[PDB]
Amino acid sequence: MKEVCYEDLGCFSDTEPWGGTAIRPLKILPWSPEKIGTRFLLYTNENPNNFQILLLSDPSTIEASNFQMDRKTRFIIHGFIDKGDESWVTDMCKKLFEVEEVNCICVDWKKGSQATYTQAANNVRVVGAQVAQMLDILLTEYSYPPSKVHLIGHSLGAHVAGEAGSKTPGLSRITGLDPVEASFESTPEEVRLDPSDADFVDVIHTDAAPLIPFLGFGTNQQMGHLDFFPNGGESMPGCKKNALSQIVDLDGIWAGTRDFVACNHLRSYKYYLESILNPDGFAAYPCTSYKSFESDKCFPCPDQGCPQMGHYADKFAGREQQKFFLNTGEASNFARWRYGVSITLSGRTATGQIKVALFGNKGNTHQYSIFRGILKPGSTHSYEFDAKLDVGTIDKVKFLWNNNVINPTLPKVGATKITVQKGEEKTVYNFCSEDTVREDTLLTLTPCP
Ligand SMILES: [Ca+2]
Ligand SMILES: [Ca+2]
Ligand SMILES: [Ca+2]
Ligand code: NA
Ligand code: NA
Ligand code: NA
Repeated sequence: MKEVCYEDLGCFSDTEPWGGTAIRPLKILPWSPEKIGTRFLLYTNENPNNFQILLLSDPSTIEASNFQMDRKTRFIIHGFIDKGDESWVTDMCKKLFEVEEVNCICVDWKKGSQATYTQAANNVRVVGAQVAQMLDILLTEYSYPPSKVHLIGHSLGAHVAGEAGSKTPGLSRITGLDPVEASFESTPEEVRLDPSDADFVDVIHTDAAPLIPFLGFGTNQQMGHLDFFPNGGESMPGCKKNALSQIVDLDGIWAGTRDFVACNHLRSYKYYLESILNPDGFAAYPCTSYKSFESDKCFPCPDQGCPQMGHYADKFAGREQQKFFLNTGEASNFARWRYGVSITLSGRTATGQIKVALFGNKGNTHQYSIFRGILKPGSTHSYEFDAKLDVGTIDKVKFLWNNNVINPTLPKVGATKITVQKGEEKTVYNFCSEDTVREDTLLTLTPCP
């Protein structure tokens, strides 16, 4: 039925798949560039704290700025912004300056996102068009190719990045940080982020439960070459859950007039932030499901290795669409390292919990529980746990068993053998002992002869 056209951006109609569909019933036209007020704010290593404005209307502003033609460029695009953390975008720039020389462009479209939800969702079309226009200006006027460019889009910004990429042949990367479900999940490739929008698309899922009734803002749909579901993708450690409701006031939530626990939705960028300075902190394991992963079915890493979730995901060698699982901490440091162990019991039959700690040249882990029940000699129990550090080369391990019941005859349990497997290392470590220990007492095992 209807169409609106904007200088240099083309036309936008309120037709399917944009409007009048089951997923997007309302026929909506995007707001004008003038009403959206998109700004391109450049930060560089040399101007890390204060921005330089880049203008679509005046391409020579690029030349005037400290934009470097021999550095890579990352655009960082917001979506939902929580009242108490407006500066994550510029925090991300500063984190990148710690590891690399880069042009950091923060795309501010707040006025465009300050709408009803469904208006904001359509306004994505124009903002994406604008980012694409910037990439064309760089290519044509500055001979600066989109192969040097990475779009990082959070929330609604993920689909803005998607739109930019679809109009930009040769764009090297998009990261979608918890792309939103509402008005995008299950829509055609045109409408949303999808793997064709760049050469490499990686997506982090952190609030992926259905919007109704669970209030998960993110999507569970695979939208990248690599889709990561830390902690299962739906509920993050350290984050409070939203209350279940058959009524969702999207307009209210998006406006900030109605209560919403944004934690899960925000974690996607928090994990990304941390990954920049922890290039091995977020190894992720290919698996069919989180349940399978937690059942110790998807460990260790395949022959070609595990991808890192986050900044170093583009380093990953063995790439159709692949689903990856991992666990993170509940707070900073979020980084974790997964280990798998098998303990072969010795001594006498008892009842309790068996724990192990790993000791290496880089440090040692806390004690992790492996099994709790009847402890019979000769039996093997195996388990996988996510520890807070890479211990390096493991020199020794400590075993302990405990229960919470009085055992009058003071039984002793040991381990004849403990095998340890690190996620990313091919070598298994074997530790041995002839000894047994009293309850709640550390037995040290050294390498097997
Ligand atoms: Ca797309
Ligand atoms: Ca005890
Ligand atoms: Ca006891
Ligand atoms: Na310059
Ligand atoms: Na273009
Ligand atoms: Na959802």
